[PDB]
Amino acid sequence: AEPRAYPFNDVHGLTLAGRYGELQETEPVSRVRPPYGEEAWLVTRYEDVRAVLGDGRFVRGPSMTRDEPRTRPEMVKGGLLSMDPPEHSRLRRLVVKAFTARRAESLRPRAREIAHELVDQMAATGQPADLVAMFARQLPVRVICELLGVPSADHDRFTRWSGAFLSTAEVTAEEMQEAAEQAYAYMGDLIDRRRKEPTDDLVSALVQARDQQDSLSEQELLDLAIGLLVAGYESTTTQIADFVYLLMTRPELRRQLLDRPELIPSAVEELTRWVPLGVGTAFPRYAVEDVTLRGVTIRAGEPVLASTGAANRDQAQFPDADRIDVDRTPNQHLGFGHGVHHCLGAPLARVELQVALEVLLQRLPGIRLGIPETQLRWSEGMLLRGPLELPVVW
Ligand SMILES: CC[C@H]1OC(=O)/C=C/[C@H](C)[C@@H](O[C@@H]2O[C@H](C)C[C@H](N(C)C)[C@H]2O)[C@@H](C)C[C@@H](C)C(=O)/C=C/C=C/[C@]1(O)CO[C@@H]1O[C@H](C)[C@@H](O)[C@@H](OC)[C@H]1OC
Ligand code: HEM
Ligand SMILES: [Mg+2]
Repeated sequence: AEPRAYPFNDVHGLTLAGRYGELQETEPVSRVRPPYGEEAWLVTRYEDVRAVLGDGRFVRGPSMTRDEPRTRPEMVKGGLLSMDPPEHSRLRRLVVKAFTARRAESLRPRAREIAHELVDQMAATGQPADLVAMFARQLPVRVICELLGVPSADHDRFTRWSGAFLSTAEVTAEEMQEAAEQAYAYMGDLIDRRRKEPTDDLVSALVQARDQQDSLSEQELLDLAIGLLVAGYESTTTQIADFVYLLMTRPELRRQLLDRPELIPSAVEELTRWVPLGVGTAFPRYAVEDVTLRGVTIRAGEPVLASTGAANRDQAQFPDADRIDVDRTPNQHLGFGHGVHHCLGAPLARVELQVALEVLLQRLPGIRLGIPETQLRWSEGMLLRGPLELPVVW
C-alpha cells in the first residue's frame, strides 16, 4: 500500500526526479519499494543523509546476507563496501598508506598524456567520433593500469577484459567469467612480480604497506586490487561522459571554462554535486539497533537508502540547488560519499575529471553533439545514468 515505487529518476537523462524535493520538504524519512529486493527507508535531506552515512549504528555487514533493494535481479556482494569497522578500518588504513593523495596527483601528467592520445585517435578516425567509446570508456581504465603498474603492452588487453565488468556490457555470463578469470590471474602474477622486484607503482606500495606491524595478505592484495579496478572504472567513465554532455549542451558552462581554465577544479566539484549519477540509491545501510531519525523509528535490521543524489540537490544546504554555478562556495557535497566508506579514489577521480575537461577544451574547444540532443541513446544499465554514445563534432 503505502511505500512508493523506487527509483524515481528516469534513466533517459540526468534529471533529478521532482519526488525527491517533495520528500525533502514533507517526508524526509519515507518508505520505498524497489524493483527487486526488500522495501526500505529512503532518506533525502542533506543533514540526514550525512547523519546516516556517518553514524556507527548504520552498518554494511548485512549486505552479505540480505535481499537488498536494487534495480537488477543479480546481487554483487563483498569488497570494501560490504565491511564494517574494525575489519573495514584495518584494510582502509593499509590501502590509503599506499594510495596517497601525493600518488594520485603524481599521475596527472600521465593522465594528460593518455587523454591527449585518445583525442589523437578521435582526430585520426575523423568526425563525428563517439566520445563514449573512444574517450570516456578508455581514460579511466588506462589510468588504473598506470596507477597499479600494468605494463603498457598489456593496457589494451587489460582494457578489453575490464570492459566485460561494465553494467552496459552485452557479453554472455561465460564471456564475463572468462574476462574475470583472466584479470584475476593477470593481477596475481603482477603482484608476484612486484613482490620480487618492487617499483614505485600502487601494487608495489600495497605489498610494502605496513600498519603498525600489520600488512595485507597475498589474497587481500589481489581482492583489493580488483576492487579498486571496478570501483574506479565505470563511475569515472560515466561521470566523464555526463560532464562533457553538460559542457556541450550548456553554452555558458563551456564559455566559462574556455575563458578561465583555472575554474576547472571548482567546476568538477560543482558538477559532482549537481549530477545525480545513480539511477536510485544503492548500498543500503542497516540499523544495528532501533534508531530515531527525524522522529521516525528505524528498527534494528531495517535497510536505509541514504540518497546522495537528493542530498546534493537539497535547497536547505545549497542555495538555488538546481543551478550549476561553477564558482559555488561552499560546496560540501556528498558526491564522493561520507563517513568511513567515503570514496578512497576521490583524489584520483578528481585528477581524471579535471584532466578530461582540460584536454578536451584545449584540443577540441568547439566540441559539440553531432546529433539532436533528443536523439541521444541513454544507458539502461540501471545502476548509473549516462549516454551510451556521444557522437561529437568539433
Ligand atoms: C555501478 C558500479 C558497480 O557496478 C556493478 O555493480 C556492475 C555489475 C554488473 C552489471 C554485473 O554484471 C552482470 O552480472 C549478471 C549476473 C550477468 C550480466 N551479464 C553477463 C549478462 C552482467 O553484466 C557484475 C556481477 C559484474 C562483475 C564483474 C562485478 O562484480 C562487477 C562489479 C562492479 C562494481 C561497480 O563498478 C563498483 O561498485 C563497487 O561494488 C563493490 C561490490 C563494492 O565493494 C565497491 O567496491 C570497492 C563498489 O565501488 C565503490
Ligand atoms: C567520478 C568517479 C567516482 C565517483 C563519483 C565515486 C564515488 C564514490 C562514492 C559515492 C563512494 C561511497 C559509496 C557508499 O558509501 O555507498 C565510493 C566508494 C569507493 N570508491 Fe569511488 N568514486 C569514483 C572514482 C573512484 C576511483 C577512480 C577509485 C579507485 C581508483 C574509487 C574507489 C573507491 C573505493 C575502493 C570505494 C569503497 C570505499 C570503502 O567502502 O571504504 N572510486 N566512490
Ligand atoms: Mg601530442
